[PDB]
Amino acid sequence: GPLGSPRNANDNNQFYQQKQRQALGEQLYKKVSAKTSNEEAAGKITGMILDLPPQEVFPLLESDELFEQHYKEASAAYESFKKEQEQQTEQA
Repeated sequence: GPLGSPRNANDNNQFYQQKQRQALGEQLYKKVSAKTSNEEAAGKITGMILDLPPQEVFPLLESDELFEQHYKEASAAYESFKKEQEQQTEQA
């Protein structure tokens, strides 16, 4: 890394490894939908756990314990939102 590297970058672009950012980040979403492919379900909790930055979320989305806590509060909403989803019911 930038520790033992002779030539250092001029511009500090943190948005370099975008493929990695969405990579582990996607883990946040799939971790929720791990019980179902409910885009409205995991999308609900994902927004809650979306408080952790792209990379800062990686360490969380990879730890079961770290998820349970964060996904905990969001979980309770999981049922309510997935059950009382009277908003996703488009009328004619």
